[PDB]
Amino acid sequence: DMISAPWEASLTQAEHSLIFYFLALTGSALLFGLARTWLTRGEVGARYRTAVVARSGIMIVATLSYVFMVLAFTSGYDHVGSLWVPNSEAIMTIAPRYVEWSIAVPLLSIELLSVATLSGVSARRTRLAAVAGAFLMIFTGFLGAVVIGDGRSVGSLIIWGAISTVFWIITAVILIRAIRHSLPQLTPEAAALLKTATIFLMSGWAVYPLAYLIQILFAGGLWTTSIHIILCTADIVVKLGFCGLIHRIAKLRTAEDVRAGVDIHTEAIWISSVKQSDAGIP
Amino acid sequence: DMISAPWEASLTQAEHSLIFYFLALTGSALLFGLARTWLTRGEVGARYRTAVVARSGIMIVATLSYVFMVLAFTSGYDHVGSLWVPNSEAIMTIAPRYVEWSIAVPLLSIELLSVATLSGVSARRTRLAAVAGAFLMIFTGFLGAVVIGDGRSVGSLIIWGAISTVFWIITAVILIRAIRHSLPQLTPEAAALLKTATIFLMSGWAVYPLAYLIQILFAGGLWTTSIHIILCTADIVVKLGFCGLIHRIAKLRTAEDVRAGVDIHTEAIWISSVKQSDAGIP
Amino acid sequence: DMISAPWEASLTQAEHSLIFYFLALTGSALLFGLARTWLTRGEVGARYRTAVVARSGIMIVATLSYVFMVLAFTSGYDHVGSLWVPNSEAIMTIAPRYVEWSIAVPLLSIELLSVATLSGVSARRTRLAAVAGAFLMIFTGFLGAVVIGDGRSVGSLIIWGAISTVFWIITAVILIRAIRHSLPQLTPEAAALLKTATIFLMSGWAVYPLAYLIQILFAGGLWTTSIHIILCTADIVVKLGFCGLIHRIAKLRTAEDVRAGVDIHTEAIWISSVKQSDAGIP
Amino acid sequence: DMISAPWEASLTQAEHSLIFYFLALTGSALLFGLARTWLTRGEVGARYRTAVVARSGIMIVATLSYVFMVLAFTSGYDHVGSLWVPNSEAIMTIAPRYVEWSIAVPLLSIELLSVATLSGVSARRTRLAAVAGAFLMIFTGFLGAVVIGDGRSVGSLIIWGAISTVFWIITAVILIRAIRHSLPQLTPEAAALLKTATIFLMSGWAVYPLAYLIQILFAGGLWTTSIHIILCTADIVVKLGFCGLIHRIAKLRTAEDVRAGVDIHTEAIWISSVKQSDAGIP
Amino acid sequence: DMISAPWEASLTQAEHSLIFYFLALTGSALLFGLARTWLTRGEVGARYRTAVVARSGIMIVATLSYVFMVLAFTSGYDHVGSLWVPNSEAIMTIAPRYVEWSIAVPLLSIELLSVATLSGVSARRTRLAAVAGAFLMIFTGFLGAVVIGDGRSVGSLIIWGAISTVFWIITAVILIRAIRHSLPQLTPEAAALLKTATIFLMSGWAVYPLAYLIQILFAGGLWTTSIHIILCTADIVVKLGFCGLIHRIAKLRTAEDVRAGVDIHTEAIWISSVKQSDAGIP
Ligand SMILES: *C/C=C(C)/C=C/C=C(C)/C=C/C1=C(C)CCCC1(C)C
Ligand SMILES: *C/C=C(C)/C=C/C=C(C)/C=C/C1=C(C)CCCC1(C)C
Ligand SMILES: *C/C=C(C)/C=C/C=C(C)/C=C/C1=C(C)CCCC1(C)C
Ligand SMILES: *C/C=C(C)/C=C/C=C(C)/C=C/C1=C(C)CCCC1(C)C
Ligand SMILES: *C/C=C(C)/C=C/C=C(C)/C=C/C1=C(C)CCCC1(C)C
Ligand SMILES: CCCCCCCCCCCCCCCCCCCC
Ligand SMILES: CCCCCCCCCCCCCCCCCCCC
Ligand SMILES: CCCCCCCCCCCCCCCCCCCC
Ligand SMILES: CCCCCCCCCCCCCCCCCCCC
Ligand SMILES: CCCCCCCCCCCCCCCCCCCC
Repeated sequence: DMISAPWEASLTQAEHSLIFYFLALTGSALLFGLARTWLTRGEVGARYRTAVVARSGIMIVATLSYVFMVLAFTSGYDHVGSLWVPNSEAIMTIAPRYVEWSIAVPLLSIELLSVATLSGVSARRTRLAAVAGAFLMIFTGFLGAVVIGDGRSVGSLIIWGAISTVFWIITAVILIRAIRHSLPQLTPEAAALLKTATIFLMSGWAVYPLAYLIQILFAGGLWTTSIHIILCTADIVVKLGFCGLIHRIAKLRTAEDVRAGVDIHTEAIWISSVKQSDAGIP
Repeated sequence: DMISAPWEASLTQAEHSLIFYFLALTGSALLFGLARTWLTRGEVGARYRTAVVARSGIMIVATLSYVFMVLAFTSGYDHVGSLWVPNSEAIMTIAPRYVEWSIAVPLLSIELLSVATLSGVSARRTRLAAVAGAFLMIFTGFLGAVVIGDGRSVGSLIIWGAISTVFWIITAVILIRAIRHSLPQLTPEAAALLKTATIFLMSGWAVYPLAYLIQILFAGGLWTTSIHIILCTADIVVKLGFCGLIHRIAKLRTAEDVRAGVDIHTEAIWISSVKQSDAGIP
Repeated sequence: DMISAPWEASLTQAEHSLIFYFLALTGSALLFGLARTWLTRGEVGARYRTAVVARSGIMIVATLSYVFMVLAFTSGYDHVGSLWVPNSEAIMTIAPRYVEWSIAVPLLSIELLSVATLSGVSARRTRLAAVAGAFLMIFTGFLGAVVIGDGRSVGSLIIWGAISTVFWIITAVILIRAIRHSLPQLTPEAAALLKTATIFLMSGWAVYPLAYLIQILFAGGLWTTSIHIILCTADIVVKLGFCGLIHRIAKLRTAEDVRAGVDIHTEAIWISSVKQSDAGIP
Repeated sequence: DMISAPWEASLTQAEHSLIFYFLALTGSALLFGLARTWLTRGEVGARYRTAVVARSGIMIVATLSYVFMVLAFTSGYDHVGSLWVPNSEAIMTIAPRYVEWSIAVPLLSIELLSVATLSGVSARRTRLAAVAGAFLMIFTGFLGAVVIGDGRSVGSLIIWGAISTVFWIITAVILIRAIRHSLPQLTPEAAALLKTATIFLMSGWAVYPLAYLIQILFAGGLWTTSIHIILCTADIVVKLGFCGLIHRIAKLRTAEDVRAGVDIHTEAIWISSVKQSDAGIP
Repeated sequence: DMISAPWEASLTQAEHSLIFYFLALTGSALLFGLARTWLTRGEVGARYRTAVVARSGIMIVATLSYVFMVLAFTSGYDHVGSLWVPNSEAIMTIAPRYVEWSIAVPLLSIELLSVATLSGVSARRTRLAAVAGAFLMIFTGFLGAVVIGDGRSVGSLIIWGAISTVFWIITAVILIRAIRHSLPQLTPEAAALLKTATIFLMSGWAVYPLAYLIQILFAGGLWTTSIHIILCTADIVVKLGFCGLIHRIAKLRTAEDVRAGVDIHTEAIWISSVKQSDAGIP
């Protein structure tokens, strides 16, 4: 069974217009997200600076991917009638997403565990197992979706989606176990937010496999547009939504540390115009 | 009734020259606005850092859009006589504006509410209703103006302008209610400036729908030029004018907090060579 | 009377080489000027931070314009014999200058008034009158030089130069009145430097109208080269020379404020390896 | 004996896809690595700031090389059937690696010796011998692999690989001697990590010569793909793995200095959510 | 007597490969040098901040020039057989160097005088004479080498080299006199380093005129390659070697000032893992 790849469909001008929009909306939102990360980096204590580093990495790699894609889009389709017709650079409108996810899904795992209560070498061994399962999941997906079969083979897609799903269940179990172990050792206020943030990240991961099933089941400029919109939208919701959630946890944990004397922070911490902690001096 | 889209008009060299000017004037002004935002970010306390983050995002997304547009303009028209003739990349001189507004109008709502006296989860639920109504207004506009009909249909434009207008009235009501609730809980000096800043943002929003009515009613290189100039000018006035207004409120609220002992600020605050507050140490 | 526009002259290879040099020399010098602005931004107190912001804006807009121009130059002329022959993008070697001046001449006015002793219904009202007269002068010049007539009409150039000159006399009067009112309220040392800096900015503004009279009076690759060199040279002298002068005034005014207890500064201020003020703590 | 150069092989679309992936994965990972370096630069004391400077240089030069390569890849192969066929810009997909290594292998030597206990002019003379042996090793490799013979000659490759190997043994001896001399003068905790970091850097250097032996022994799109993947993977593991290891040593040495009174640090140092040292004031 | 210009010669693939390498090696090294400058800018006191500003300017202008050149190189030669054949953009592989030197040689003069013991107006008048003699030397060189005969005339080259040499002797005398006057007023340790740094800068200036004599005396792809390699190598040695030397002097002078109470520095100064001065508070 051969399917057409998502980049092998001619777009109606509406579709072509919608895909440029969402691609550029995403790059823009993630460049705002990068600026926000840099501007708010001093709200978090050095105990939790990994949260900022992961988030910065998520936003830079994603911005780059979406920039490349938007430029690839300009160069990858040619108007030949009422339709936009894909050329050889149209695969570059879809494939960079797997590059972005290959860095970013690992980095999201790291960000979540940044604000969890795992310490030392135990915190560095869960962190490796998660970065491995997460990269493997994306890379086995890229294999089905792009490499083996050319994205045109149903058996490839199903075998490499099924392998990717096993790495998903593994990463997810590793992460959920680590949050379940942390929540008792956190404060009630932090524990509630971390539980929510885990549900949000784990749920957002579900959306992505849906764009893979479309590629398996349906082809057309409709389905190419659907794919782009689903994935753009998910990237925005996850890489802007989840990354404020973890910043608020890191702020709150920093503040709790300031109140306990565990550390000092140079600025007051505000979360929603409520002061959490005062400025102090070394 | 079919209209020609704004990007489907040949430009006289005067028009072509005027459009490059205004497009480049806007990108330049917004890149200055970005530098100003970064340079003055320490004048505001951490309670009000969202104002800076929103403003930074407004300036980065807008600078990008205007850069893309200026380069699209170079590539989207070809001199064939005394006229510049639109090619397939001429829609890229008009469409990126809807991408910019899709981030920026939401971010302006956030910036205004940043310096208002709404706190906690109530401040995070007005903030979502406003970001929703604001994005929806732009996206329903992009649909009429670019996507459905190809920007060539009067019925599309009227239906999607009318939907966009409802989202406008909603966002505006949400925001005005929130400012009306805040002003009593602010100092007389801050309340006066926030009232002014609300009138300025709400009024500047009115200008934009006028460029949509032109596209409905009039076509030619005259009207394409008018559109570009109106929108460029509005972007400059709003994204440079309004964004100094909110920075002055945030400064003044920071200073009032410094005088009340609510927080400390590392530098003195000056507003117009009058000192508002002194430097202090944690 | 029709003249050839400056971008409508074929260049001898010497001229082509000289114009690339000066264009690239200017972009380079202004990128150094931008780095210097950022590196020295903490030498000035927050009372005088507008000086830094204006200067930063002058250097960013100018660097961009000169970059665009240098790339436009590479793509705007084609070697066809011993001569370089202008194409349709050769106007892009001359027109971006009016975009740069449109931001930068307003910003220079702001920078000069930054270190002057005005406030309230002038600090912000003289600043608007000056930004208006300054932008108007450039925009009326762009009209004669580029837009109306295509830069090929003597009557256009003379009418729009004459209008531009009235906006020049107005801006200049506004600025000179404001400096004359300030000098008595400054210290003898600051007053002397501000007088010098006013003479330098006002004098450098004179040079620019000379490139406009050349375009009126003379055409050839000689005169195109003369124009580029005069304007490049003026940009370097004014945007690097004047912008150190205002930084030294802001430093000295900061230091005087530190000695008077009007404010504190975190670092010592040195002007020419002579210490003006010591470091202090909030 | 003539071999085909690695850039002289037509790629199957799978191979073409795999090479874009790994090239873009590497550029992305190194741009994250650059952001991490900048964000964490204040965790290390000024005694050890060379570690940060070297690392920053490693990440910037590498990011540039991989960017250039990814763009060269887009422009250096053309789809002519089921195969991607190399042009004259395909050598630009392989040759920039030798530019990156020419800066980065010297910089890695400097980074390792940054956290070792060599001081003064003895520390500046081992540092030069290492930078020399390291640059020479890459440059003699570039000669065999690219310059002399065109990368198509076995005798060239073997003579210049053999010379490169001698510079490898020399650099390695210099570095290992310097670490062996340092470990007794370090704390047990730092000494253990530096021993590990030396083994990791020295071992990662071994991988690179394997891509050279492939070019000698095997040609095809298989072997071109193998080369890219091996080298991309090694770059990621070494330039992200090793550069966290040296940062942790610098942190720990900074902390030990803080506890001994040798210096003060403005922030607390955390290594794996365990506090090493407290914040202090001059 | 007509010579071929350096950009006229067809390159063998070895030469073409060697020139790309060295051009890219230089851009890379200077971009590392820029990052190092920014990272180490706080090691120097505000009395000596000009050293950092000059150095930053040297690294930015040079990085830009070398980037432009590397891209011009990709576009300025076309493979037509076993040879790479120059087009009209090949002069852009050689001419940007004169732009870089025009900023950078003036800036090097400023950097050397930054750490010398000249103060006030006397320091500002030697600084102008040096910036003039230095710019004039490069500009008179660009005239012989590029502009007057197209770089194809021996009489031009000899007359403009001879003029350039007089500006060299003048600048050098000005600078050496100023160092000779400073050394008695410096500490023995600083005086020794400044003497060395003067010899290093003055000696590195000698190398550059050798690439000019080659252009006069010899033409071929051999001699074009020689030119590029000599100049790249000199740029690396001078703009990375000399710029660490002046930073070490500025550090040491800062430290001496800290020990004398002349100023305070927020961080300890280390030079080669030996502490020069402690951190202090305003
Ligand atoms: C910000 C980016 C995120 C969180 C992307 C996540 C992507 C996934 C969780 C993808 C999962 C996949 C499967 C488990 C099925 C096969 C294909 C994949 C790679 C889309
Ligand atoms: C800085 C950008 C701003 C504030 C842009 C604002 C744009 C609008 C308020 C647009 C409104 C529209 C309507 C209500 C009618 C339909 C078309 C729109 C999208 C232009
Ligand atoms: C850094 C840029 C500067 C200070 C440029 C200044 C430009 C002017 C003062 C131009 C003046 C003009 C006239 C008064 C005559 C008509 C033409 C103009 C625009 C060149
Ligand atoms: C981050 C980059 C690294 C550490 C690259 C290292 C590269 C080498 C150690 C290469 C060694 C080579 C030989 C000794 C054999 C000849 C060819 C070389 C240059 C690949
Ligand atoms: C970092 C760049 C440096 C220090 C370049 C220096 C260049 C010179 C000292 C060039 C001198 C020349 C002469 C005196 C002879 C004529 C040609 C020149 C411009 C190469
Ligand atoms: C801190 C973590 C940041 C994200 C790192 C992402 C992981 C990168 C992994 C590199 C590649 C792994 C090796 C894959 C080799 C595949 C060979 C078979 C291809 C058919
Ligand atoms: C801090 C808040 C930042 C706000 C950024 C601006 C808003 C982000 C863009 C939201 C994207 C939503 C996408 C909706 C999908 C619609 C699909 C319809 C298909 C016809
Ligand atoms: C403090 C910030 C200073 C920024 C300086 C730049 C100001 C730009 C002002 C733009 C105003 C545009 C006016 C539009 C008029 C359109 C008329 C067209 C007639 C053909
Ligand atoms: C601070 C560490 C910097 C690391 C990068 C080191 C770069 C050194 C470059 C030196 C270049 C030497 C070239 C000599 C001439 C080569 C002759 C080639 C003949 C075929
Ligand atoms: C702080 C120093 C930075 C470097 C200064 C570089 C710029 C120096 C001035 C450039 C302009 C000189 C004017 C020369 C005009 C020549 C006209 C005749 C051409 C044939």
